Amino acid sequence: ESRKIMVPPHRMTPLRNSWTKIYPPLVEHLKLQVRMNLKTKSVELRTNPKGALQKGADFIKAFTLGFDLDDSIALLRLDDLYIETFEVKDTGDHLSRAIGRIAGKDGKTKFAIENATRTRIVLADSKIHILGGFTHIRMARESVVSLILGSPPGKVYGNLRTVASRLKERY
RNA sequence: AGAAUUUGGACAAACUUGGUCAUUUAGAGGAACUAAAAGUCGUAACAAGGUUUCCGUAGGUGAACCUGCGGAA
Repeated sequence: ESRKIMVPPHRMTPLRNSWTKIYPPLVEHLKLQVRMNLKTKSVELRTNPKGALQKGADFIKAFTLGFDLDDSIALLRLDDLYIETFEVKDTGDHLSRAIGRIAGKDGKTKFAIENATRTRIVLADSKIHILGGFTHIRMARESVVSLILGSPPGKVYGNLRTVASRLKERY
């Protein structure tokens, strides 16, 4: 029993140079066997005779999606971690500057929402992936959807301050 | 044609006297009518929203990396 994760040709060279830190938790912590098909540009994970294949698939799928090495190791460990993918889909007007509104100047809005909601976000052209806990993904996604659908920067930043406080608060 | 000197010469700018004028007194009365300002400390208020990871190309190049431009997720 096996899984195949297709590595796109824009995350291929980081996979090869950081490959030597990717396969050791895949081959001794997880006890899988791992091959990298250079023909199909894919990663194959097979099970030996001696429920972790989905964990390894999510590990390399996070790296495939665009999350860094330590972020992917954080997904491989830390059972309470999830990752949500969505396109914008809500062109000059709407597509070419809603993503500029998520980013901001030097990505400071994305950095602010990452630190406020304790997720971390990779923003493609229009493909947003979010790695966090369940409630953390909920709040980061609500704020990202907010500032692609139109909200004032004061409103989204006040909501970010408030969500940081209430997510870290007991009671 | 045409110099002086000159027969008849009119026009005549500007200067002078004041105005028929407009304007100022030495400066001083009369004697109405209108106006008259007492309140620590108050700001920077003032404003837009292209990040990550590759790929090509031009330049700066230890051909590494950076920057600009063009694409991909």
